[PDB]
Amino acid sequence: SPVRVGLSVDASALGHTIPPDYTGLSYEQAQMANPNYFSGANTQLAGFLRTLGRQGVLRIGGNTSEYTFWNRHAKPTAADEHLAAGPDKGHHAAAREVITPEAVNNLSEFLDKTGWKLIYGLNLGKGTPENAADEAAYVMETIGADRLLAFQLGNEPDLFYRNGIRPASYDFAAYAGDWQRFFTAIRKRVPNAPFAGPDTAYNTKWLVPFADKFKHDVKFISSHYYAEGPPTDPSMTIERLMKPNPRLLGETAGLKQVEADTGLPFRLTETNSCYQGGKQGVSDTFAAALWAGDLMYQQAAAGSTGINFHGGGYGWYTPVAGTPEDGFIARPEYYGMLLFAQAGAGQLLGAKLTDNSAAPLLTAYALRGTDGRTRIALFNKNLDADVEVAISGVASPSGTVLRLEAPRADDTTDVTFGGAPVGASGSWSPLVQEYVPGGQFVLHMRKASGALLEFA
Ligand SMILES: O=C(O)[C@H]1CNC[C@@H](O)[C@@H]1O
Repeated sequence: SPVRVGLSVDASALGHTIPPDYTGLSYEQAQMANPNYFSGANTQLAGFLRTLGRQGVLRIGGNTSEYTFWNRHAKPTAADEHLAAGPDKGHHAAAREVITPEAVNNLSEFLDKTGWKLIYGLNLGKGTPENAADEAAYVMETIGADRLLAFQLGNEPDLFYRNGIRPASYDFAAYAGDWQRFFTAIRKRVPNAPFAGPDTAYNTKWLVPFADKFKHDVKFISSHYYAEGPPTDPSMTIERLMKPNPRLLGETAGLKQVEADTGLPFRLTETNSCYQGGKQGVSDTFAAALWAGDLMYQQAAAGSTGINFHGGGYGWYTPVAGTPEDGFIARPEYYGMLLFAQAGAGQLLGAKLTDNSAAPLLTAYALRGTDGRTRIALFNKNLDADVEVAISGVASPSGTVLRLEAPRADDTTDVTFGGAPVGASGSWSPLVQEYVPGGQFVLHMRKASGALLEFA
């Protein structure tokens, strides 16, 4: 009983070109206490990253970046060698952790195995400028300028107070003075050090003035986004997660204006569904795959340079869960990122939906792939409506579909893409071949499902 909608692809309606390093992940800086985690020996986690993209960015930072201390003198402890640092829950101070040379050496090997680039947090909330300069120098020495994309000087400095790291009076002017002291110290040790900031959610009292003041000193603007609003908000449900988020649209417009004003591109350096490490029954469900895959394309269409989904440990919202000792597994959100991975890079095209007011949470994105083939990514985020999509504007002898599926929107497991789960070490191949019947094509999609179409 599907809602019958039209999708019109326009090869002449050119959007943004998706860069090859758009995808990415974000982790807590505390995880650097364990030299076995980001290590060339961690072949399982490296494989999960390679399946998400041949290029991509690993961001290390988060709330734990204010509680983590580089020590050039130190060696990892026995406890460090088993630490699994999941997303910080933001209720109280994180434990103090130490980063060692060995952990940085191992990170460099992990980046070589994955092919990903690095955004590395430095400790401006509690550390010293001179120790930041020393840490930056060792990271540059060992990771190298080609793989290091940016240092960041503090995570979410607008929330230092709420987290008890600065007094209530801390404001942009105070942070700018700290940023400049750190920047100057680091550039004495590392004259080519690249920076990004301010590593927080778009706002008018921090991110806009940061860009104006530091536009010649950073390579790009770094923003955060959680779909969950303030603690007072109508609480996050799956139903709400599938709906447009007007705050996201406004903050994105704000970042585009900053780019117009300053020349600085923007990257979403930390995002996930719900804050405080996620919400059980929302963040760890198949709805999060639909949400994440759709977000990747929404932000790419808006001109973002990339994204980094926060995670680690066994956090509710982590894309990849696990440890070196116990192994790693793809959680539901991973599968939305995997659909984006399989689509590949290229230039976005016009893809207009009609007759869709009874299926309003269906989204669609059309792509001219770098290999010249047209792809369409569809997210049927309607929880109660199947759709039948009449596709016009594509001329091809053959279309195939890979489906992103689970039996219920709130499933924590049972998620497949292309008729297969992801296996060990990120192993994935499609197991189900489905042609799209065809001028025009007609695609059915179940309620709460996704699809990737590829045309020959
Ligand atoms: O609250 C969250 O879930 C995240 C918010 N941004 C900072 C992260 O350390 C934290 O884990």
